[PDB]
Parts: sequence; structure tokens; C-alpha cells
Amino acid sequence: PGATLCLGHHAVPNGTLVKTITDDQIEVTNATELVQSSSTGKICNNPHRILDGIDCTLIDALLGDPHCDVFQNETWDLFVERSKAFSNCYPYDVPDYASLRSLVASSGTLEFITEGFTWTGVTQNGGSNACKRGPGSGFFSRLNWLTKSGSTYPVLNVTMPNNDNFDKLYIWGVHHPSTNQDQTSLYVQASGRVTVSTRRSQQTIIPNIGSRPWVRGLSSRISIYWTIVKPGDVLVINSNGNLIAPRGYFKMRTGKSSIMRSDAPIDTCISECITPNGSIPNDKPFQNVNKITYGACPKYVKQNTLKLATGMRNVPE
Amino acid sequence: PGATLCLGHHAVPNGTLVKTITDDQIEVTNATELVQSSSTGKICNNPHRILDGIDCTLIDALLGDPHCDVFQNETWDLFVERSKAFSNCYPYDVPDYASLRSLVASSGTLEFITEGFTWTGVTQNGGSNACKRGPGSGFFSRLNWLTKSGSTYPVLNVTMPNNDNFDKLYIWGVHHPSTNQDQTSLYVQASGRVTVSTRRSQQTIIPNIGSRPWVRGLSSRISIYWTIVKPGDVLVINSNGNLIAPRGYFKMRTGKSSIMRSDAPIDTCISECITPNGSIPNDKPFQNVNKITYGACPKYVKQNTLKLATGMRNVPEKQTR
Amino acid sequence: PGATLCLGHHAVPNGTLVKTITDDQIEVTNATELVQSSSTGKICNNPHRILDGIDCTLIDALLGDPHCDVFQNETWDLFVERSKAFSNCYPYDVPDYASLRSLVASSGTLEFITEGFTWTGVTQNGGSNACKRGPGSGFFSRLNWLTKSGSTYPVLNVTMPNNDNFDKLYIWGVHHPSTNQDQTSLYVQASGRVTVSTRRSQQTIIPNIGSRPWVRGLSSRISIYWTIVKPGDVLVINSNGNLIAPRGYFKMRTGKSSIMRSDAPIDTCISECITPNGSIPNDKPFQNVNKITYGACPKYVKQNTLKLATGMRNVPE
Ligand SMILES: *[C@@H]1O[C@H](CO)[C@@H](O[C@@H]2O[C@H](CO)[C@@H](O[C@@H]3O[C@H](CO[C@H]4O[C@H](CO)[C@@H](O)[C@H](O)[C@@H]4O)[C@@H](O)[C@H](O[C@H]4O[C@H](CO)[C@@H](O)[C@H](O)[C@@H]4O)[C@@H]3O)[C@H](O)[C@H]2NC(C)=O)[C@H](O)[C@H]1NC(C)=O
Ligand SMILES: *[C@@H]1O[C@H](CO)[C@@H](O[C@@H]2O[C@H](CO)[C@@H](O[C@@H]3O[C@H](CO[C@H]4O[C@H](CO)[C@@H](O)[C@H](O)[C@@H]4O)[C@@H](O)[C@H](O[C@H]4O[C@H](CO)[C@@H](O)[C@H](O)[C@@H]4O)[C@@H]3O)[C@H](O)[C@H]2NC(C)=O)[C@H](O)[C@H]1NC(C)=O
Ligand SMILES: CC(=O)N[C@@H]1[C@@H](O)[C@H](O[C@@H]2O[C@H](CO[C@]3(C(=O)O)C[C@H](O)[C@@H](NC(C)=O)[C@H]([C@H](O)[C@H](O)CO)O3)[C@H](O)[C@H](O)[C@H]2O)[C@@H](CO)O[C@H]1O
Ligand SMILES: CC(=O)N[C@@H]1[C@@H](O)[C@H](O[C@@H]2O[C@H](CO[C@]3(C(=O)O)C[C@H](O)[C@@H](NC(C)=O)[C@H]([C@H](O)[C@H](O)CO)O3)[C@H](O)[C@H](O)[C@H]2O)[C@@H](CO)O[C@H]1O
Ligand SMILES: *[C@@H]1O[C@H](CO)[C@@H](O[C@@H]2O[C@H](CO)[C@@H](O[C@@H]3O[C@H](CO)[C@@H](O)[C@H](O)[C@@H]3O)[C@H](O)[C@H]2NC(C)=O)[C@H](O)[C@H]1NC(C)=O
Ligand SMILES: *[C@@H]1O[C@H](CO)[C@@H](O[C@@H]2O[C@H](CO)[C@@H](O[C@@H]3O[C@H](CO)[C@@H](O)[C@H](O)[C@@H]3O)[C@H](O)[C@H]2NC(C)=O)[C@H](O)[C@H]1NC(C)=O
Ligand SMILES: CC(=O)N[C@H]1[C@H]([C@H](O)[C@H](O)CO)O[C@@](OC[C@H]2O[C@@H](O)[C@H](O)[C@@H](O)[C@H]2O)(C(=O)O)C[C@@H]1O
Ligand SMILES: *[C@@H]1O[C@H](CO)[C@@H](O[C@@H]2O[C@H](CO)[C@@H](O)[C@H](O)[C@H]2NC(C)=O)[C@H](O)[C@H]1NC(C)=O
Ligand SMILES: *[C@@H]1O[C@H](CO)[C@@H](O[C@@H]2O[C@H](CO)[C@@H](O)[C@H](O)[C@H]2NC(C)=O)[C@H](O)[C@H]1NC(C)=O
Ligand SMILES: *[C@@H]1O[C@H](CO)[C@@H](O[C@@H]2O[C@H](CO)[C@@H](O)[C@H](O)[C@H]2NC(C)=O)[C@H](O)[C@H]1NC(C)=O
Ligand SMILES: *[C@@H]1O[C@H](CO)[C@@H](O)[C@H](O)[C@H]1NC(C)=O
Ligand SMILES: *[C@@H]1O[C@H](CO)[C@@H](O)[C@H](O)[C@H]1NC(C)=O
Ligand SMILES: *[C@@H]1O[C@H](CO)[C@@H](O)[C@H](O)[C@H]1NC(C)=O
Ligand SMILES: *[C@@H]1O[C@H](CO)[C@@H](O)[C@H](O)[C@H]1NC(C)=O
Repeated sequence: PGATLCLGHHAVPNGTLVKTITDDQIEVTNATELVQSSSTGKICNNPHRILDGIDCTLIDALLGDPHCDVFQNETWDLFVERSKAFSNCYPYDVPDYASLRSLVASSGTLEFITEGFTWTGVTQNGGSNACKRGPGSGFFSRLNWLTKSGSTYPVLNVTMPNNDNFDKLYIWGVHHPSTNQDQTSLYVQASGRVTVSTRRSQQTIIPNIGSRPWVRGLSSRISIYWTIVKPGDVLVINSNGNLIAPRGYFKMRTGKSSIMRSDAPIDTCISECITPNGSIPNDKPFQNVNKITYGACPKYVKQNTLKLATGMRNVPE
Repeated sequence: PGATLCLGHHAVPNGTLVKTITDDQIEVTNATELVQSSSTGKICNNPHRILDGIDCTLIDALLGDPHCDVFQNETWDLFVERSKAFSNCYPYDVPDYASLRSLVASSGTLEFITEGFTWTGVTQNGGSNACKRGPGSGFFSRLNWLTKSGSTYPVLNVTMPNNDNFDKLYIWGVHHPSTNQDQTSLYVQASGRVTVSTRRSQQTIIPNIGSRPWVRGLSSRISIYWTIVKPGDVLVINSNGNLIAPRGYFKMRTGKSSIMRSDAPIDTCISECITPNGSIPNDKPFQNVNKITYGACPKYVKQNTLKLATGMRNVPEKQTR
Repeated sequence: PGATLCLGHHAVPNGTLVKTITDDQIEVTNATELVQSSSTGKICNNPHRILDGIDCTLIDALLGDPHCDVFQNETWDLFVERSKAFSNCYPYDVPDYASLRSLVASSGTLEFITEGFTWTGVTQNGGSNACKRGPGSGFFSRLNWLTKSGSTYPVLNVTMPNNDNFDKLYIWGVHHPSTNQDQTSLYVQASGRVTVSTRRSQQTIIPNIGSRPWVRGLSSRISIYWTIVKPGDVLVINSNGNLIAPRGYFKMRTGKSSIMRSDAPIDTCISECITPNGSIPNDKPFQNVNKITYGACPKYVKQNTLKLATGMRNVPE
């Protein structure tokens, strides 16, 4: 009178399909998802310092558009620019806008240090009704619009050495008048010139008189440029007209800072990974939410699902 | 007297060598090639719309070099530029030629819409014997060479708003005269200026008088620039001399369009994948024909062969010879 | 009284840890290192031709800064630029410095061929005490500083066709005077212009008068430009002032040549792979020494060690 001893394994009534070397679909007892495909829709305000630009681009906060004055000296790990942002100061362009935005974003600070530039024989603090600050005309807070004093605008020739142990970022510009009358009325000379240099490098910009499209009452424009001055080097600014002068420099840093375009609201929560769609968990190695990310994130892939088998082959009965 | 039952497997007289984790070469019963290494030498005319440039670069077709007039308003999935292409109009350069070529190639169309620009106090439709159109002097079809009327060239100041819901591409230029006599003779003012702007952006170009190498009779040149005007924005052109004016705009699109340099002839066949060497099949995952491709193509690799084993190890009977 | 026959395998007392699919660390009898993590600290002078720049950047050797005259017509597989290099001639900048440095580095030669440019009505061979040669003033050896003859500087208009079967590299420049007095004193015309062209392309540079920081006595500058002329094409140079003229061309090659920034000393040894830290062996497939390499090198990875198991699982007694 014997006995039977059967060896076996478990099964489940409803298995999951996975891919292998030999099968595009085969059933196993269990699997887990490796692609993060959803977001909360919200950017968590920890553990990264999130700075909401609201109505302001980083560049407008940098220049000091009056409605962006609240951003003076701000810092961030991630600056968030909104699609509703608008400019409301002198109409301007930045040749290589993208590079200036990038280098400031990456620096992570708008810390500004005022310097005592001496502008001999010119009028300082020019403004416009296109850039109101309170009820009266105004200007970008970090820039100093120089014009004639009496009936002359002399050749400006000034210096600022960098005797600190950090890099200085200087933002400056050039005014493009609408007419010859505007040019001579403001700067006396019929044609201006701005040359900004360090020991190693230089930029010279010739203004261009003429009409651009009307923006906030003006066919004139300002063009924005930048110059980095390293320790031991020196800034020199040289102009006989049309200079939009720096008031000082921005302190530069290196680190983890960046910038992102997103309309996702900011919320009080914790998430290492941020996308423009909102924060996403980072327990999974891959994600299909957005190729734009910031922080400790799963890697972006095209697949919306990939199943890692966590059990044996499911052979039901 | 019992019986013997032997288990076994097949072998074949002619195996193939494959690579594994442990072996650089080991013999299996069969294998299949994963690298496409040959082409027909011909570009198949389907399923993609292939436009043969023949004697014309895309840029010459865009500007409207007379021998390229047949390309007016053309469209393509793949524009094919030939090594025999030549220019035969006013000598010109395009700063950032590569970008203009790229953005037009990618747009996939030369559809041109003429606009009623008003050029007050200048002579229109200037031409050159370097750019013959029929028996007489001519010019790029899409550009309008403005010069003095009587003894004056006034400050030109014109606008064109974009009230459409698509982007407009404007092509314009600046004429560089050979001498001061040429400059004043054509434009009166001793030095010209072209400023083209939108709300957001602006380009100002100062012409430069002097000799460049003689091309079709001329040491002068034209430089070509472009400006995209989005819906709701406006073009403004401002000049007191040397303007080579747009006659209108090109309609821009987005899609699958591109451009390829190839001398391969175009033939009647069907192939998703195109290389400069000709079309190639796409049944294999890899290819070693050319890193330049267009369409549904195998991925370019350096190996000219890679064998995927499709059978077991091939073990012939121990050899008595 | 029968017998026992035990099958077994070897072990060692002290095994090595490797990583697998299932284990972060598991012990095997032996393994071999796949990441090269050390260097000698020295650059081997074979089998690649190493040219030590010493006190000279490649660009200064190219222009012919006097202390770099020893590099005239030199060749290299790898030009090594040292952090102690300095400039000691007219102060200058190169817009797109990085591209000029790259294309020269890649050409692998400073072979210079003098051409008989005819400069009618100007004074040739201008120099400066910022660029001393012998007891007197001097200049970049490969450039010809043109100034007025008598009371005129005429429109210069010269041509040079390329009837060779190689590309010609022309280096030229533009002088930026410190003052209007300097400009008219040297060139007569109040504003200069340099136009350098080939059949298909052209560059025009307007000089900019004004002060830059003092370097070796000077607030003036030279800006350096280049033009490649292919076989069958032709150079034209046209100027009414401020031209720093080429004396000829550099003969261009294509091949394996490059440039590296390193302070590692050069030694007599053999190594295919060079990093800025020094030469490294290339018996391993990966390396963690430096992402900058030249020659037959292991691929750069972030891991400092990766162990390929060369034996079975170690199960000691
Ligand atoms: C600034 O300096 C330059 C260089 O000296 C001058 O440019 C030259 O000017 C002359 C005169 O216009 C040009 O001569 C013409 O050459 C043509 C042949 O061209 C081919 O070969 C040359 C090489 O020698 C290539 O440059 C060119 O690309 C072609 O491959 C001839 O076809 C012309 O002949 C016709 O015109 C002349 C009248 O000028 C008649 O005698 C003939 O019968 C015929 O009708 C002509 O000989 C020369 O090509 C120019 N060279 C270059 C490199 O550009 C500028 O003119 C000068 N500027 C000023 C203001 O002085
Ligand atoms: C536009 O504005 C600028 C700024 O004022 C002017 O440029 C300055 O010009 C002055 C006078 O020409 C320059 O002065 C010279 O500086 C030399 C180097 O200075 C640097 O290095 C020394 C150490 O070697 C440091 O101590 C110093 O901080 C600097 O970093 C000096 O070596 C020169 O010395 C000579 O003169 C002095 C007289 O005071 C004597 O004691 C010496 O023995 C010697 O003879 C001299 O002082 C100055 O460097 C310029 N600065 C800059 C930033 O460029 C322009 O001149 C002006 N433009 C116009 C058109 O006017
Ligand atoms: C200084 C002054 O009041 N000048 C009178 C001009 O206002 C006037 O021209 C017109 O200007 C209008 C906008 O003007 C401002 C502005 O931007 O708000 C006024 C600013 O004070 C002035 N700032 C400075 C430093 O001068 C500024 C500046 O000149 C321009 O922005 C430079 O491009 O102009 C508006 O554009 C009107 O359409 C226009 O008529 C002139 C001519 O009427 O008279 C001046 O007395
Ligand atoms: C209008 C005219 O006929 N002017 C005479 C010039 O032809 C002549 O200069 C000669 O020009 C030759 C080539 O000339 C054209 C051309 O490009 O084909 C003729 C065109 O009609 C003219 N177009 C316009 C709108 O003016 C064009 C233009 O001026 C230049 O291309 C601009 O740079 O020139 C060739 O270059 C000869 O070498 C040259 O002598 C002058 C001087 O002799 O006399 C004029 O009567
Ligand atoms: C060159 O031509 C352009 C285009 O015609 C001129 O620009 C236009 O200038 C006028 C005023 O001179 C602008 O009109 C203004 O519009 C506002 C509302 O938008 C209105 O409230 C004002 O009363 C005023 O009429 C017009 O917008 C502007 N056009 C564009 C496209 O910007 C330019 O002034 C001409 N310049 C010269 C010197 O001829
Ligand atoms: C062992 O592997 C080889 C491939 O390395 C096999 O030969 C290939 O077989 C395929 C599919 O059976 C053949 O495709 C056919 O080609 C004809 C035209 O030639 C076409 O009309 C059919 O519709 C079909 O696509 C292919 O020709 C052939 N390729 C080569 C390079 O030989 C072989 O069949 C395998 N043998 C065994 C015994 O498994
Ligand atoms: C070809 C030539 O003119 N060489 C001059 C040179 C140039 O005029 C100058 O570099 C152009 O910018 O100037 C040299 O002078 C330097 C010296 O000039 C004095 O006038 C002034 O007192 C000083 O401040 C200083 O600039 C030079 O060495 O560069 C002389 C040279 O012969
Ligand atoms: C995250 O946001 C991106 C960017 O808007 C979304 O991508 C868009 O969504 C659909 C297809 O998914 C398209 O109609 C758009 O053209 C896409 N734009 C881009 C730039 O890719 C994405 O779907 C969002 N993902 C999640 C999970 O919310
Ligand atoms: C496809 O064309 C490429 C490019 O023309 C061929 O590779 C070139 O072959 C030339 C000589 O014929 C060599 O000197 C170069 O090494 C190659 N050029 C480049 C740019 O890589 C290639 O062999 C062709 N392939 C086939 C299958 O025809
Ligand atoms: C080779 O040289 C590089 C560059 O000088 C060394 O990298 C530095 O070392 C540590 C990381 O190990 C960092 O803190 C530094 O910031 C690194 N510098 C840079 C520029 O990355 C590297 O360690 C050297 N390696 C060896 C083996 O000598
Ligand atoms: C699948 O994954 C884990 C087990 O590691 C667990 O969360 C879940 O209950 C499992 N499901 C099934 C059906 O086994
Ligand atoms: C910016 O930086 C410092 C504060 O640490 C100071 O110099 C300056 O007053 C600050 N400005 C503002 C507006 O906070
Ligand atoms: C190009 O297209 C437009 C409208 O789509 C048309 O008005 C124009 O005449 C066309 N030109 C040619 C040459 O077909
Ligand atoms: C360990 O493996 C390497 C590579 O095969 C070999 O050179 C070395 O001698 C081996 N050492 C031992 C102790 O087996």
C-alpha cells in the first residue's frame, strides 16, 4: 500500500503578459511597471527651491522690469516661467537671448551689487512712459539710461576692476532711436557707439536709427548685451552715445540651478523629479511623461509601458 | 535480445559561423543576415514625393534663378540636390546658408504668395546680364531690385502685417556695389542701409562697397537674408539704399520634408528607405550602406555583416578523411 | 566494504566580489578589472608626434608671436598647450577663437607659404613695442601691418588665386585704434573697412575706435579672422584702412592631428592612449581617468571599477 508525492508550483487565475527574448507576449504570475506614465499635475515645492516667475520671464526679472521688482536678489534651484508672462517696460531684444537666459538660470541667483560708476558730463536715470514705476516714467531697475547734460554728451570712458575672487556678470545695452531727431536730441552726436571690453575680449555695437513696430507707444528699441569679468580682469566701457549703462554686477554661482517652462501649479509636497506636466515619482527607472525633466528622474523613453516579470510562468488550472 | 533507442538531432553538410558570448566563430545549422550592405543604386520614386533638383540647388530654386523657374511653387518629401547643380544669376552669398537651406528643406514647399508692396519714389524690377531671362537682362524671380527714380532714392518705409493664421517666410537682400560710382549712380546716397524688423526682432545690414571675385561679369554681390513673421506680427522694411526687396512671402509648413545630396538616378519602384547611394530594403534592423538616410530605415552600424543564428549547433560526424 | 566517489570543485580562501543580474556583490574565485583608473602622470612621446607648446598657445604659434617663432612650420599629431602659456605681442582677440584653434589643431601643421601680395601706396611692416623683436618694435611674423605712405592710404584691392590641389588658410586681421587721432594718423580715412572674399562667400569687418584695457602699453587691439580658399577658388582683399594683411597662407592637411590642454610632462615611452593626466594603458575596454583622450583608448565611464568574473562561485570550506 504505497503513496504518491507530487512536486509543483503556484499559479494565479489572472496573470500578466510580459515580453521576453523569444515571446512578445507571455503570461507570468506577476509583474511590475518600469515606465512612469502619470503625474499629479502639480510641481512640489520641496526638496528643490522653486521660484514661480508668475508674470515675469527670468530675463525681465534680471533687467528689472518694474512689475518684476519683487524678484530682486532672488535665488532658485528651478525658476518656473509661465506662458502668461509679459514684458511691460522699454521694448527690447537680446541677441542670443537663449544663452543669457541659460547662463543666468544656471547661476541660480539675481543677487545684484551696485557699483559707483562715474558718468562724467551726462544725465543719468532716463525713463519712459512705456516703463512706468509708480505713476511716473521709469526704467529697468538694473540699467542707467544716459543722455546729454546741457548741450553736450562727451566721450564716456570708464573702468571697473574686478578685485574680488568671484566672477561678475554685467548687463548693459544700446538704445536704437526711432529718428535722427531722437538721436541728436538725446545724444548730440548723429551716430553713437558702445564698446565694452575686458583684457581678452570686446564687443562693439553700432546703433541703428529707424522704425520698428509700435510696442507700448514706441518704434524705438533697446538691445541687451552681457559681459563676464573674471577675478583680476577689468571692465572698460567706452561710448559717445546710446549707452544703456550697468548699475553694477550680478554675482555668479555654479551649482544645480535651472529653468523650466510650465503652467503646472506649485503645491506643498515632496518630489525629487519635476517635469513641465508636474512632479513625478522616481521609484521607476523609466518615464514617458516628458523629455524635459529636472532632478533625480527616471530616464525618458518612448514606450508607455514596460513590464518586468516578478514571478514564474503562469500555467493555470 | 532487447532493443536500442538513440536520441539525437540533425546536422547539415554546409553550416554557418556565428559569434556568441564565448566564441568569436562557432558553427550553427543556419543563420540570417542583420546588416543591409547593398543598394540598387537607384532612388525609388514611391512612396515619398522625390523632387529632383537637376541643375538647381534648393536655394537657387527658392530665389528664382531663371534656369530654376520650373521649380516655382514646388513641393517635396525629399529634395535631391545633384553635384552638377550650378548658379546662373546675380552672384550672391547667404550668411548662414546652411540654416536657410535647412528650414526651407524641412518646410517642404516653395509656395510663394505675391504681396502688394508700395515702393514710393524708386524704380522697380532691376536686372543684370549676369541673370538673363529670355534674351535680355533679368533677376531672381522672387526679389525686386530697387534703384533711384529720376535723381532721388527716398527713405523707404513700408509695412506688411500678417493677418493670416500661418507663418510667412520673407527672403530679402542687400546689394554690395563694386565702386562708389556704382553706389551713387544706383542709390544716390553714398552709403545705404537695410533694416528689416518685426515686433520681437530686427536685422540691420550695412552694404560694403568694393571688389569681390569676378563672377559672370561682376565684382559686385548680393547678400541674402530672411525673416519669419508669425500671425499677429508685422514686417517693417526701412531703407535709404541697396535694398533687394521681397515680392511676397513663402508659405511655411511643418512635416516630414528634407533634402539629400545624391547623384543616384530616380527610378520607378517602391522603397521606404532612401540613402544617397540609392534606396535600400528595410527588412533588416541594421545597415552599413550610408549614415545619411531618409525614411523608415535600418540603423547605421559600422559592421558589414552580423549573423543571427537561426539554428542549433552544427556537429558533423567525426571525420574519417 | 564498498567505496565512495565524491565530485567537487575548487575554492580559495580569499575570493573577489563581482556584480550580477541578481546580486550587487557575489563572491567568485577570480576576476579581472575592466576599468583603467591609473596613469603614469606622463605623456609618452611615442608612437604619436607630441609637440609641447611650452610658453605658447597654438594660436600664438600660428600668428607668430616672437617668443613662439621656434614653432614656425612645426607639425604634430598632438599639440599640447600648457597652463603657463602667455601672449607677448600686440593685444588681440579672435572672434570664434575656438574654431580657428580647432581647424589648425586638426590640420596638424603650421607650414607657411609666402605669397607676393602687392600693396600699392602703403607703408608695410608696421610694429609695436608691445611686440618686441631684437632691440626694436616688431609684430606677428605672419601678418603685415599696413599704414599710410606720405599723406594717403588708397583703396587696396588685391587678388590671389588658388591653383594648387590643397586648401589654403589665410590669417588676417583688423586694427582697432584707441582714438580718432590714431585712426587718421595711421590710415587717413576717418573710418576703415576690411572686406575679404572668395567666389561664394565674404566677410566685412568695420573697425571700432576706442579704449580697451591697457595690455603691454596699449588700449588698442587687433581682431583676427580667417578665410579658407579651396582649389579653383580665389581670394580677394579689399580695404581703405585698418587691414592687418596676410603674408601668405598656411597649407592645410586632413589627418589624425589634434590638441590637448595638459600640464603633464613628456617622457620617452610608448603609449597609444593619451589623457591630460598622462598616458594610460589600453588593454582594458573602459577607463575612468579622463573623458578627454587622444588615440586608441578605453571608453570613458563613470565607474572606477568593474569586475569581470573569471571563475566560478567561491564557496570556501
Ligand atoms: C580689384 O582687383 C581685381 C583683381 O585685379 C579686379 O578683378 C579682375 O578684373 C578683371 C577686369 O574686369 C577681370 O578680367 C576678366 O576675366 C575674365 C576671365 O574670367 C575667368 O578667369 C579668371 C582668372 O584669370 C577668374 O578670376 C574668373 O572667375 C574666370 O574663371 C574674362 O572673361 C574677362 O574678359 C572680358 O572683359 C574684358 C574687359 O575687362 C575684355 O578685355 C575681354 O575682351 C572680355 O570682354 C576679363 O578679362 C578679372 O577676372 C578680375 N579678377 C578677379 C579675380 O576678380 C577688379 O576689377 C579690381 N577692382 C577695381 C575697382 O579696380
Ligand atoms: C580710458 O580710461 C582708462 C582707465 O582710466 C585709461 O586707461 C588707463 O590708462 C592709464 C594711463 O595711461 C594706465 O596706467 C598704466 O597702468 C600700467 C599697468 O597697470 C596695471 O598693473 C599694475 C602693476 O604693473 C597695477 O599696479 C595696476 O593696478 C594695473 O592693474 C602701469 O604699469 C603704468 O605705469 C606707468 O605710469 C605710472 C604713473 O602713475 C608710473 O608709476 C609707472 O612707473 C609707469 O611709468 C600706468 O600706470 C591704466 O592701466 C589704464 N587702465 C586701464 C584699465 O586700461 C585710458 O587711457 C582712457 N582712454 C583715453 C582715450 O583717455
Ligand atoms: C524728453 C521729452 O519729454 N521729449 C519730448 C518727447 O516726449 C516727444 O516725443 C514723443 O515721445 C513719446 C514717448 O516719449 C518718451 C517715452 O519713452 O516715454 C518720454 C521720455 O521722457 C523720453 N526719455 C528720455 C530719456 O528722453 C523718451 C525717449 O526720448 C524715447 O523713448 C527714445 O526713443 O520718450 C511718444 O513716442 C510720442 O509718439 C512722441 O511724439 C517729442 C516730440 O513730440 O517732444 C519732446 O519734447
Ligand atoms: C544702367 C546701365 O546700363 N549702366 C551702364 C553700366 O552697364 C556700365 O557698367 C558696366 O556694367 C557691366 C554689367 O552691367 C549691368 C549688369 O549687371 O548686367 C547692367 C544692368 O542694367 C545694371 N542694372 C542696374 C539696375 O543698374 C547693372 C548694375 O549697375 C550693376 O550690376 C550693379 O553693381 O550692371 C559690367 O559690370 C561692366 O564691367 C561695367 O563697366 C557703366 C560704366 O561703364 O555705364 C553705365 O552706362
Ligand atoms: C514708417 O511706417 C510705419 C508703418 O506705417 C509707421 O509705424 C506706425 O506709426 C503709427 C504712428 O505714427 C502707429 O499708429 C498708432 O497706433 C496706436 C494704436 O495701435 C494709435 O492709438 C495711435 O494714435 C497711433 O496712430 C502705427 O501703429 C505704426 N505701425 C506699426 C506697424 O507699428 C512709422 O511711424 C513710419 N515712420 C516714419 C518716420 O514714417
Ligand atoms: C536558412 O536561412 C536562410 C537565410 O540566411 C534562408 O534563405 C532565405 O529564405 C527566405 C525566406 O524563406 C527567402 O525569402 C524568399 O525569397 C524569394 C525571392 O528570393 C521571395 O520571392 C519570397 O517571397 C521570399 O521572400 C530568401 O530568398 C532566402 N535568402 C537567402 C539570402 O538565402 C533559408 O531558407 C533557411 N533554410 C532553412 C533550411 O531553414
Ligand atoms: C605702425 C605704427 O604706427 N606703430 C606704432 C604704434 C601704433 O601707432 C599704435 O599701436 C596703434 O594703436 O604705436 C606704438 O606706440 C605706443 C605708444 O604710442 C605713443 O604715442 C603713446 O605716447 C603711448 O601711450 C603708447 O600708446 C607702439 O609701440 O605700439 C609705436 C609704433 O611705432
Ligand atoms: C506632458 O506634457 C506634454 C507637453 O504638453 C504632453 O505632450 C503633448 O500631448 C499630446 C500627446 O501626448 C500631443 O497632442 C501634444 O502635441 C504633445 N506635445 C509634446 C510637445 O509632446 C504630454 O502628453 C503630457 N503627458 C502627461 C502624462 O500628462
Ligand atoms: C555609399 O556611398 C558612400 C559615400 O559615397 C561610400 O563610402 C565611400 O567610399 C569612398 C570611395 O568610393 C571612400 O573613399 C570613403 O571612405 C567613403 N565615403 C564616405 C563619405 O564615407 C559607400 O561605400 C557606399 N556604399 C555602397 C554599398 O555603395
Ligand atoms: C585626471 O585629471 C582630472 C582633471 O584634472 C581629475 O579630475 C578631478 O578630480 C576629482 C574627481 O576625481 C574632482 O573633484 C575634480 O573636480 C576633477 N576635475 C575635473 C576638471 O573634472 C581626475 O581625478 C584625474 N584622474 C587621475 C586618475 O589622475
Ligand atoms: C505582485 O507584486 C507584489 C509582490 O512582490 C505585490 O504587490 C502584489 O500583491 C503581487 N500580486 C500578485 C497577484 O501576485
Ligand atoms: C542684494 O544683495 C545684498 C543683500 O545681501 C545687498 O547688497 C542689496 O541691498 C540687496 N538688494 C535687495 C533689493 O535685496
Ligand atoms: C503659387 O501659388 C499661389 C496660390 O497658392 C498662386 O497665386 C501663384 O500664382 C502660384 N504660382 C505659380 C507659378 O504656380
Ligand atoms: C585570474 O584571472 C586572470 C585572467 O584570466 C589571470 O591572468 C590570473 O592569473 C588569474 N589568477 C588566478 C589566481 O587564478
